[PDB]
Amino acid sequence: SVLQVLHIPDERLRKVAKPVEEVNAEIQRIVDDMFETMYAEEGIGLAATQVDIHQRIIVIDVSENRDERLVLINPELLEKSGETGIEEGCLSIPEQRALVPRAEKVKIRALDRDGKPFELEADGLLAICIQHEMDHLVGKLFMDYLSPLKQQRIRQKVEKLDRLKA
Ligand SMILES: [Zn+2]
Repeated sequence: SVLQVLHIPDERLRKVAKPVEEVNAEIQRIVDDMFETMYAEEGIGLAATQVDIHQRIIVIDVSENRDERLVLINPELLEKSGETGIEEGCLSIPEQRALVPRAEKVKIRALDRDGKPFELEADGLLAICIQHEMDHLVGKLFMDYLSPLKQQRIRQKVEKLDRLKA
C-alpha cells in the first residue's frame, strides 16, 4: 500500500535510521510497501527514512522495464572510487534538481528480502542511486552538498510549493 513521502522541511528526514535486527514478515511487508510507493511515484529508489520508518532499508529499480527489484537491508559500503554526477531529484525535495558529486564505482554488502547477505559491485546510475539512498539513511539529503545560498533557495521554493498546493 502506498506510503506518504515526507518533504523538507521536516526534521524526521534527518533522523539516523537504525539497523534491522531480524528480517521477517513485518520487515518484508515494509519492503513491499516501499516498492509500491516508489513505483507509484515513478522514483528509481526509496530509503525507509523518507516514509518515516527509521530502519536501514532501501529499495531500488534502475531498469527501463521497471521490473528489476533490488533490496538493500543494512547496507554497508566496502569500496568506492572515481567521480561522476547527475541532475539528481528526490521525492522529498519536489521539483528541485542539482548536480551532485558522487563516486563512480561502489562496492557494497547488504541483506536481501529474505535476510540473506550478498555483495554488489555497481557503477553508472545504480552506483549513484545507492549513494543517494544510503545518505538518506543517515539523515543526509542531496541538497547538503550545495552552497548554503543554494540550499536556502531550495527550502524557500519547496516551502512555497507545498503551502500553495494545500
Ligand atoms: Zn532522495
